[PDB]
Amino acid sequence: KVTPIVNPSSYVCNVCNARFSTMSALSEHLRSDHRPMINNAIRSFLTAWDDIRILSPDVSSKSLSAYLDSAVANGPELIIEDTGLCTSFMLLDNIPSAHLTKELIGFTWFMQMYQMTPPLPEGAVNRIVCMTNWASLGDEGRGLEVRLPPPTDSSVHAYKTVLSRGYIDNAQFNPLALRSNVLLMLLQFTLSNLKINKSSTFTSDVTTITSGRMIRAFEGRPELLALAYPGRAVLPTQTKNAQFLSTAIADRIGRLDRANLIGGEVSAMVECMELCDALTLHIRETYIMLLRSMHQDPTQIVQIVNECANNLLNSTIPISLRPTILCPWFASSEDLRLQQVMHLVNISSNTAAALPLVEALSTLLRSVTPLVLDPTVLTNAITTISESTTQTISPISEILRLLQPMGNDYAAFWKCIASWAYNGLVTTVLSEDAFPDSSQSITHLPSMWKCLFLTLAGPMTSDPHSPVKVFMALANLLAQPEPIAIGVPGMHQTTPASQFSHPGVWPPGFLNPQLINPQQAPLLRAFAEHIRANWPQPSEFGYGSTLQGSANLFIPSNRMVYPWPNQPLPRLTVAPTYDSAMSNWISTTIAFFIRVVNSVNMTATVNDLTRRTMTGVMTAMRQVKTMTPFYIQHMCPTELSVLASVTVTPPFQVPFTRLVQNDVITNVLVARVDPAQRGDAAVDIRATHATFAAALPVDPAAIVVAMLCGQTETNLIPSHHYGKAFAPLFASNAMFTRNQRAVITREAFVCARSAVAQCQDAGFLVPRPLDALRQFDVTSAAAAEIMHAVNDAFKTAFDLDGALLDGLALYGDPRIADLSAAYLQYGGNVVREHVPPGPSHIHRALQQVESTFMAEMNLFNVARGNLYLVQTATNGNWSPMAPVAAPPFVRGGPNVRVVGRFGTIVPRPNGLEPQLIDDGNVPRDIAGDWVYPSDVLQVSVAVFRDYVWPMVKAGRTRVLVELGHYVYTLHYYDPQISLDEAPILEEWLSKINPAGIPPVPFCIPIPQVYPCITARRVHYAFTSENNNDSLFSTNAASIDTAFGENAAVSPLRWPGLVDPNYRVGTNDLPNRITLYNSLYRYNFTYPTLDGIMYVR
Amino acid sequence: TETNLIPSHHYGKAFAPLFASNAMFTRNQRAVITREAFVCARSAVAQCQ
Amino acid sequence: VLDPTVLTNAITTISESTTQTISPISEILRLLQPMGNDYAAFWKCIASW
Ligand SMILES: [Zn+2]
Repeated sequence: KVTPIVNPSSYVCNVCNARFSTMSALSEHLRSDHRPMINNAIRSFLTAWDDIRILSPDVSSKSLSAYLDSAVANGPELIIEDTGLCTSFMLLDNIPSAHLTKELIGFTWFMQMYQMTPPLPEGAVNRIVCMTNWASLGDEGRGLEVRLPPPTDSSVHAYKTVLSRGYIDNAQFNPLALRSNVLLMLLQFTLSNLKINKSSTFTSDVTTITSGRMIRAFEGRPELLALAYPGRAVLPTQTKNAQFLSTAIADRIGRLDRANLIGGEVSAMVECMELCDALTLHIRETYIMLLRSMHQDPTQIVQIVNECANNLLNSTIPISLRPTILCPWFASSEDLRLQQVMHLVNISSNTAAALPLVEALSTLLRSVTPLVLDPTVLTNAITTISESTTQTISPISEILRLLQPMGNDYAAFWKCIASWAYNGLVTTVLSEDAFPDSSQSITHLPSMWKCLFLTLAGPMTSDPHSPVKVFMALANLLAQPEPIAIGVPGMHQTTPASQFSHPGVWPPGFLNPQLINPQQAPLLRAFAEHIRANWPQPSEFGYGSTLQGSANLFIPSNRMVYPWPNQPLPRLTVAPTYDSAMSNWISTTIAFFIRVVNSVNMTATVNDLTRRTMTGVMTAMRQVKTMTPFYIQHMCPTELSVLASVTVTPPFQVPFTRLVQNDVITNVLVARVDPAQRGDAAVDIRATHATFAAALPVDPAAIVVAMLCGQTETNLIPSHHYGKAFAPLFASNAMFTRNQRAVITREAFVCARSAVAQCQDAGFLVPRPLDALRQFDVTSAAAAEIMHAVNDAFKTAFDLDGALLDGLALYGDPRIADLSAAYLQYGGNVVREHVPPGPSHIHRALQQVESTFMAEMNLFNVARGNLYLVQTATNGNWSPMAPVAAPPFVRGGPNVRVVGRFGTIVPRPNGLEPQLIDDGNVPRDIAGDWVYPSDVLQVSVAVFRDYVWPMVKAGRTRVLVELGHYVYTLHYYDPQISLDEAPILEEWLSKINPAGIPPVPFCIPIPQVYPCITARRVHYAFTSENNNDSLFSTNAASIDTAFGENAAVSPLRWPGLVDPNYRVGTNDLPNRITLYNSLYRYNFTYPTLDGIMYVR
Repeated sequence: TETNLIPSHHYGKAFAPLFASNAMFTRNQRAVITREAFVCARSAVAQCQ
Repeated sequence: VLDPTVLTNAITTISESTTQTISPISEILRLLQPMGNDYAAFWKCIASW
């Protein structure tokens, strides 16, 4: 059938044959027929339901925080431009004058009569309503917006954004969570409005209206050209707009100073005057000021890329001029720290998080390395030692059994290297199944060669208890010949060398080898002499660039500690040398186990000819010319300096420790909550912070193959081989993605911990401009909805996909959001290097919006001041929003009475009037002046409507409704027709719950153009404070308003258009908002790294 | 606790069925009967001995 | 209301619960076992005061 063109005028219920004029009437009556205990959950499911809103503070996604390599790899949208004009307030016409009942020729004049669109609205009520981006034709709008309906509508769905869905129904707003809902709208006002002002095109005004002024050329959209420029209005008749637009100064339009640089090239920054509020323009200019803060000039970003690549990459920049080159990619060193902790807060602090993170290096580490493992060399070094085959036990064959993995299993060496950048999260542990057991002796031959493989692979693994496990695995293995004293009791010498993972059970002989007697244990003192002398020195090196900064927390910035005494990278042909600390470590173990093999204990048991075989194997193993001693000292610290800034996470390091008892890093700790707000400032740091329990069981048999048998191509130039391998992973700007992440991680963190502490009472040191507003629910789960919604907005406005700000509610109390980090040493070093947020920009922007919200609350459909309910039966002008008289009966005045907490009428017998309990718990009579608090009237509303509200209609009492700030809904009527406000105002009383109130129905007459006869009418509701701050013009198309107020267009809104004393560049911004300002548009080109530099 | 909790409205909505019950009033009526049944029974075993 | 999911999200991240890890963890997995009569041992312990 044919599709319908118009909605049905009558809606059917089909249950009962009931006609409905409105679908909203059918929406309630179908809901009415659904309604014991069963129908209440059915009615509430249709009551508090809506999913059409963007923000979901009530949907608490449990453990959504999960770090991903692709989550940071998507950068946030920062460069969103605004080709249109940057105002947030459209001049909305509520009541056109065509809706006026009496119409005579010539009283009202329309521009539509002359085939022309008006610059200013033309009706009988013109409000200034907050509708963001109504004129913004910029590319790819910010997602979230706020679009308030005019005051004739309900205008409460913009104020149910948090703490309001399940608690109050649709027709109400929650006044005890009002400061939350208003401020979260202002965040939605700000982040919807973080655009870049872009100059479109500028033609000369060829026509006679301004005669040559460089007009904004809205080419394809003339319906916005007339609205951009009120100065180019045609003023045919004496419209009341034409009364105002006659005062428009002629040269306040178009561009003034095009700051161009290069002839032919697009200009840098024009300076034009057009229609814009003073508030959006402040949000735009602080966004460029944000966007310059991560900009660096191209002479300095080539120093960053070369220092990030350690100056072995061929990146050249042209030396010339480049006009418009915003390349915004540079978070400071402070902001990278704030993301790095936020990286560690999102993750699970077990081994489920570092184990993705190590192989992120180790995949790229094996991709670029020149070190080619080839285990044939150490095989050919051992199988070419001579052994008589007549023996029962072969020391050649019984150690290649303990040497070969079946697969490759050689990337575990490269995971062992890649864990050095991540020793804060994970500590690689010697694999417990590779320790020799506490059953076999030193005469048992494969048990000894395990202890060689542990001692060689000792300094590779980053566990702080590695050398005590190396020392004990031999001290276990010769407990019968050489006994010593082992620490506290319960840990004996035959404890199987894996349970010595605590610093308290290091033996005293290992700390001081003088405590081991050479006359008792000569072979075991010399192994304590071995480890304390030859264990490598924990050196350090730099990475990244000092200009960019780094996400180091405990290491000083742009540095990395390293468990080996490194040397800089050579650029000539390299050869395996024995000057390394590796070769110092390797040769002295073999020099120690040639002593153990040729000791007295092995002499009595092991045959002398097969003892020469073991000596011959290790001396062959010592003389294997392998490149890994040169590699770990020279070539490997270069690529751990390079890959530390191209992997998705910067290295989180904790300083290494060579055998110091008091400097063993027992725990590495990061908290989500500072110990000052909760009373935990003096307790142990393990109770205040969360700890990273991660470990990797590195197999030592695969390390010794990798360590003692590793070679490289003969003609290797290590600058060339690193310069060729690192080139595909610096050509893109994707390296700078985490800098764009870290600022948005900052700007969301500062603004969320503000928005929580704004809604608390005196939380962190944040300024509180909205503290006049009502906020009662300050609990954890209330503030959990606030931070989750701010998180829901920064993930929407910058439309990213990572996990920022999640996991700050892991413990469940985001009222205390402070990021700290620490590590405890066994001596009791309690470092606590905690990181505050940086000097953010959007937190300065929201703070300015909140300050200028308070001066113009009425502009956002929120009235301030109390509420008056007196019977005012008048005939003339009636202005509830602007009470021209003095506000009667202020609180505490002459015999004005304040109701106590219950709102309790006591009944009196035998014709006596019912008394009302006041604040002093005294029943006082109804007739008189009363003040009701808002919360008393929320629970006494049936007692109000039945006992003291009919006393208001009789005019014998007057009730003040004391409440701070409130959403108002205006109602209009033809004043020629009679009206009584009580059917309009009892509908307000009929929906006041104990949970929330509806917006307040003020009745206002439409201002008439004729001096017409007016009906006597009775009004009840009006306000005390002047709340008429959103009325733009009382009546526009008419020549003159007659009956209503003569509220013409205020020139205070427009200094930039009508004031001769207006200087370019001024605003009264904490006060009222100027709607026509001078500004700056931009023409930034957005180069890639190919547009900056050239990389071969 | 509840994500929208006011301790004044919740305790009023919770204690409201509790005061409609006459357990405050049955407690006093069973106590005055027990005492009258105590004294009549304390002396009924004391007069027989 | 008594909902352990704030604890349970905070405690399942830092736990491991693998076959080489059950022997320390298994006492507090019994804590996380959600089979309970809406935590009657708590409110019975208040009511005994
Ligand atoms: Zn029906």
